[PDB]
Amino acid sequence: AQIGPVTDLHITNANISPDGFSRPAVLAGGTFPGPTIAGNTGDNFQITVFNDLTDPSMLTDTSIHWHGLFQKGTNWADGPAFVTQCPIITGQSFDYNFNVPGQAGTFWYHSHLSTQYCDGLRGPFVVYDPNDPNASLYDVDDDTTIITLADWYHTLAQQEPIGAAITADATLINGLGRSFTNTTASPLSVITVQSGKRYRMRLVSISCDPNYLFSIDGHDMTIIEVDGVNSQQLTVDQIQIFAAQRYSFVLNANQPVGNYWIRAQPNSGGQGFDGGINSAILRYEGATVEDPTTTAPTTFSNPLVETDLHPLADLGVPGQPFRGGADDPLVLNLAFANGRFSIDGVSFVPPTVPVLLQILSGAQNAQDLLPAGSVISLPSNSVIEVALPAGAAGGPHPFHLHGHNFAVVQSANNATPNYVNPIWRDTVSIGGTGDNVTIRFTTNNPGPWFLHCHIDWHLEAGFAIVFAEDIPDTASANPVPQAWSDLCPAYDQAHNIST
Ligand SMILES: *[C@@H]1O[C@H](CO)[C@@H](O[C@@H]2O[C@H](CO)[C@@H](O)[C@H](O)[C@H]2NC(C)=O)[C@H](O)[C@H]1NC(C)=O
Ligand SMILES: *[C@@H]1O[C@H](CO)[C@@H](O[C@@H]2O[C@H](CO)[C@@H](O)[C@H](O)[C@H]2NC(C)=O)[C@H](O)[C@H]1NC(C)=O
Ligand SMILES: [Cu+2]
Ligand SMILES: [Cu+2]
Ligand SMILES: [Cu+2]
Ligand SMILES: [Cu+2]
Ligand code: NA
Repeated sequence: AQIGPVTDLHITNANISPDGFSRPAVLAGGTFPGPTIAGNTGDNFQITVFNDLTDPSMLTDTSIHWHGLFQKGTNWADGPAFVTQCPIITGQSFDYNFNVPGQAGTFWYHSHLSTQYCDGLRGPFVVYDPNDPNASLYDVDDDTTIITLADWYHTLAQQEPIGAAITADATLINGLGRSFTNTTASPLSVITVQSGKRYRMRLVSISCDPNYLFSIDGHDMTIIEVDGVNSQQLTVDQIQIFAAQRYSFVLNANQPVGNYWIRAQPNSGGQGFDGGINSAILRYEGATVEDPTTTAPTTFSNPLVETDLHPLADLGVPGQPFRGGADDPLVLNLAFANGRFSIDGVSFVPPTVPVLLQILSGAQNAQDLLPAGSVISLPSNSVIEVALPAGAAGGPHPFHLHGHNFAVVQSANNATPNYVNPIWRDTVSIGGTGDNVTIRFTTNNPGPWFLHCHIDWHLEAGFAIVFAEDIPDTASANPVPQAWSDLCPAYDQAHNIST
């Protein structure tokens, strides 16, 4: 069952074996992935998170981010540790009480403390639209049509060297899959469809690192949503999905009744499908209960290309139709050396006092904010452009901005900008050497918003900055509850920190 929009959520440690190998984990709702949190557009969500963690090897503190939800007027509920809150300590709970006006689509939730989400705290978050403009394109849209793609590690995250190229041990599709080494024939996930019906498949990358080449043998996929943003229909036979991205696609169950492989090939770790790695099963009602015998093509003739996507609504692009044509045009210098990433020459290391609390206590320019050089102020009611030129090691880097979605004016692997009708989204691959992926948005949401690579190992190694949007209005726009004000005193007392 789905839970929400008002629900408790317990965070616990438990052993799990999603690929046949047992290890301890950090779980929401006792499962991997966690339960789907759901509601309708405009609803009040009140997710009371109970931190019941006791195993220090995966951290006993926690904090949860609601990925892609704008949090307008509720910056304190966004979740990134040391940006918008101190962590919740064990044996305590915290009500994330916010609203989702003007958003409907496919999201997710995850730990936003250190690399803790890798250890298991990740699940889907769906905001349905009772008047969805795409409703007539499918028959079925429910918990059975959500498809999660996850990387899974045998080594615990806090034992991964910082700045290292860290590689997974299994791909999990809906929580199940087979290990790349010592492969055992452990259970594969089954997605069941009825011949003749059309399904809204909600494809969610809950990855900590790899991107996946996703396809379904014999089937094609009609994209209708990108990171929460409704799209024009685009039919493809393969989707390359980067960490934290989401797509909805229509699956027409129009092939002969049978079993078909679902494939998710990561860019690192095990290559291919030997032993049923990187695989799940699409089963038609009435098919024999057996593994598929289908083949992938050698090459995919209609892969997703990001410039082919366009919004369903007339969203346009803010600003003027040329590079630098914005009120506040930025170019970030994105680099890596010696195990650490930097942005504009500064490697991100989380501050002792969360950025939001520094601002509520009176610090009101970005040079007064800690970490020094890691906070850039943005002016209010202004068009912002951010160029993100690639080349830093460990690519392709999927950059994500909190508090906002953005027009993708220039995409990976294509030097031509689009100032007319690009897709809007919240997480974007910045591509390869020489690319100049560029995003635009308007600043109508006061508060400190994290900008970072969503490969969690890279974030841990410093690949982040904070946009302090409209510092002067942050306090009036974001009144804080007493329970939020209590978090830093409790955390600092528990950890013997003076501040
Ligand atoms: C990416 O595009 C940005 C503009 O959005 C380029 O920025 C210019 O960089 C040069 C130096 O390289 C400066 O003289 C300008 O002030 C910058 N802003 C402009 C022209 O609007 C940046 O060079 C591009 N990077 C790559 C790798 O192509
Ligand atoms: C490279 O990106 C550009 C810009 O998004 C794409 O150019 C558009 O192509 C569409 C489809 O033919 C035309 O309707 C638009 O007028 C083009 N816009 C511009 C500004 O040129 C281009 O198709 C992409 N290249 C590839 C190989 O997909
Ligand atoms: Cu996220
Ligand atoms: Cu986010
Ligand atoms: Cu990265
Ligand atoms: Cu983040
Ligand atoms: Na415009």
